[PDB]
Amino acid sequence: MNIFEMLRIDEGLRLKIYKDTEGYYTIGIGHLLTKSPSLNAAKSELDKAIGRNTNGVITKDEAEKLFNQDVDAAVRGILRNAKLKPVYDSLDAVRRAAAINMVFQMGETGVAGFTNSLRMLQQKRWDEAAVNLAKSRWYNQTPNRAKRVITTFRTGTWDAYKNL
Repeated sequence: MNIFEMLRIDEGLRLKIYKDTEGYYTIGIGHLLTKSPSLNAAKSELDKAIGRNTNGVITKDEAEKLFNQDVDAAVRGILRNAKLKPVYDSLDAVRRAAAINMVFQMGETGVAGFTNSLRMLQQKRWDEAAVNLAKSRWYNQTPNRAKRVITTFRTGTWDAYKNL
């Protein structure tokens, strides 16, 4: 298991434009295109992302290319953020993966829940951190996905992803 396999489990893979859990146009492995309700606007973003005039449809290779870019962007975002970087630096590699997930193209709710856990996480108060995140808005919206990520923070193991 690793961050790529982890997010592949949590986001799935779809090669045609679809709507994410918040109703936003998305493609591939959870690549958010736009928050606009316009499918045309979504298609425009897709073409710009891929570098060709698509039919709202991409290849698996293209989906994986975007995915790698998005994983990079998440790590970049963490390292450039004054609040996230020290917590990330303080974590082991398994828990780092959980952080990458929480900031992987999530709503505001994902950022807020993880941001509230930052303190307890840096202190390595794992059960307390887990509870804090469990009571977030993120968890309310996606108990299943959030539970897996929280279990990863709580245990520093891949146990929540091993049956998957």
